[PDB]
Amino acid sequence: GASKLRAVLEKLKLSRDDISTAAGMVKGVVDHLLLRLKCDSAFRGVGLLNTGSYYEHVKISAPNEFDVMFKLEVPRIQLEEYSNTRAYYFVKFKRNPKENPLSQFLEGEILSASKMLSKFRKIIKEEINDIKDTDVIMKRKRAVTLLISEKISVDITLALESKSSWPASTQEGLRIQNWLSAKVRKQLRLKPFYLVPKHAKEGNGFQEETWRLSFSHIEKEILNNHGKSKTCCENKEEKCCRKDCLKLMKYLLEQLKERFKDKKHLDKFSSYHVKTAFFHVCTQNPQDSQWDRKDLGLCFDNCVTYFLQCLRTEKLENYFIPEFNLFSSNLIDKRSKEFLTKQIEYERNNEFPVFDE
Ligand SMILES: Oc1c2ccccc2nc2nnnn12
Ligand SMILES: [Zn+2]
Repeated sequence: GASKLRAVLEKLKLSRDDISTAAGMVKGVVDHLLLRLKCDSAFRGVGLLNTGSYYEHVKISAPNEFDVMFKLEVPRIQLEEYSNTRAYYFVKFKRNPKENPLSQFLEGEILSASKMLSKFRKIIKEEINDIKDTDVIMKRKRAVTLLISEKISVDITLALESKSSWPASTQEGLRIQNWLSAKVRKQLRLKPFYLVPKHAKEGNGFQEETWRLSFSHIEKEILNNHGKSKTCCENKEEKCCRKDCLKLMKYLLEQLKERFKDKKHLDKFSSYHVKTAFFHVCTQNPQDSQWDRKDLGLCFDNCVTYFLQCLRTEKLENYFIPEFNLFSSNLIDKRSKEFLTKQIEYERNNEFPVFDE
């Protein structure tokens, strides 16, 4: 069980130093763009958001690829749920003096996301040309992705920060009461929420004016504070395998994606799908005793088992938005699910050969 798994884990951990050697060139580009971005009136309150695999300590087989996020607060905003999606909204303002920096981006009462990102990419594109230390290139649209020294890639995302209360669609979400207590849940919900630009699927087109809720910052917190016990993983007697199981789940999918990249079945699947399923497993298994380090094998099998159940039943609720099904028949087709299902079941039945691969 754990024998082959922890062996894999040991291998992945060895990619520590290499992920930091390049971060120097990254930290340079990011800091440069932030200065020039603050120059523009609209992107004044722009700032780094310390949420991601970099800060969460969970990055696997993607050392060259980096992911950053730029948050921009929006003091007074009104949100409009789009087509009862429960996860996508419009950005309508409610300020007393209608003179906010985003004025130029408005397309009526609604805030244009397509135009918002246009200026964002526009500034970034113009900024990279300046620096002459390391050759930086902006990748074609297909939101901004940079290529540093032809070896390193950075995915820059723009998020709106609303320190207001979380939308009523999240009310029944984040079921961590029995796991992390109700006191913590109330605390976390007091934290702000973020909005990332993502169009919605429609018959003959997309909706390029919608934003999706983002709670990545909460996810980071929850992962670096995973135990029911406050001293979880702080002593030999209380060491668990929560973080290990997530890392393994992630790596498994990435491998299957890397293996079948040519066909493009798993192209729609993402690490978030795996992270979501994991959080649901944590809720199901609230006790630290259920995540004993000596039970890595058995614990990991549960995750795999649950993830498979989500694929078969085509049901995977957003951990914060219960009515949002990441695995909806419309979002992902049954065939693509049956394929990933088939592959994963094979791996489990053959002591996961995809790991040494
Ligand atoms: O990053 C994400 C999300 C982030 C926040 C909320 C829902 C999401 N749903 C997603 N499906 N694929 N990626 N992905
Ligand atoms: Zn722990």
